Amino acid sequence: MISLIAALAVDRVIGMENAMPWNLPADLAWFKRNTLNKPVIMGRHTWESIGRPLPGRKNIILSSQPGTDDRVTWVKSVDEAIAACGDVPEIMVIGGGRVYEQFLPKAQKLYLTHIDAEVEGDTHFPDYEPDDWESVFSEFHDADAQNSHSYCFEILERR
Ligand SMILES: NC(=O)c1ccc[n+]([C@@H]2O[C@H](COP(=O)([O-])OP(=O)(O)OC[C@H]3O[C@@H](n4cnc5c(N)ncnc54)[C@H](OP(=O)(O)O)[C@@H]3O)[C@@H](O)[C@H]2O)c1
Ligand SMILES: Nc1nc(=O)c2nc(CNc3ccc(C(=O)N[C@@H](CCC(=O)O)C(=O)O)cc3)cnc2[nH]1
Ligand SMILES: [Mn+2]
Ligand SMILES: [Mn+2]
Ligand SMILES: [Mn+2]
Ligand SMILES: [Mn+2]
Repeated sequence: MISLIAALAVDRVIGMENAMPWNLPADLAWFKRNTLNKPVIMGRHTWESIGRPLPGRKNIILSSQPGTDDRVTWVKSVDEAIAACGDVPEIMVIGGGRVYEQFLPKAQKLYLTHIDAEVEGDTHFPDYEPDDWESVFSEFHDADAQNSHSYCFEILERR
């Protein structure tokens, strides 16, 4: 099974200038909780944005060019990325925009954080078709001293 996990600001913005400008520790904790001990697939720009391997996960990087770091696994196509995960229950696709576009048609589950924040951005999560997806979990949180925006954690499963 393939799942996508992402945090979306208003208008499905996910990034600006190869960064995420907000800081929501509770959402990073949710990301870790849902990805630990699973393979994670990311594109090269997201690898550079994170800037180091994510511990406790098999890190697989998509790039058309040869890899430059043997602490992670480098692959050259979608099918190779999936194969490099092996026989696991759940593969997590962690972006960015271009990568999410390619894996969306293959995904059964979306783990989305909707952040109440207006962000100028240059990268968006794919327009997906709402009729294709059933919301199976949602949990809203108001802003607090550690998290400066309200946010909603949602899990959607392909109908
Ligand atoms: N809010 C969130 O949840 C979230 C999550 C992830 C990322 N982001 C943000 O998203 C932005 C990065 O997204 P992006 O769309 O610019 O880039 P991306 O999807 O991370 O990376 C694109 C790169 O991945 C490689 N690639 C993708 N598909 C490939 C394929 N089928 N075969 C071979 N290589 C392939 C290519 O690398 P080469 O050029 O080397 O061939 C391509 O240039 C940043 O702002 C980041 O902060 C946000
Ligand atoms: N829900 C969600 N939120 C995000 O912010 C997110 N970001 C990315 C891409 N960017 C990043 C940037 C940093 C880390 C990161 O350092 N994660 C640590 C958390 C511990 C910490 O630095 O506080 C990790 O171990 O996963 C992960 C993804 C991909 N999917 C996401 N999904
Ligand atoms: Mn091929
Ligand atoms: Mn197999
Ligand atoms: Mn949203
Ligand atoms: Mn806000």
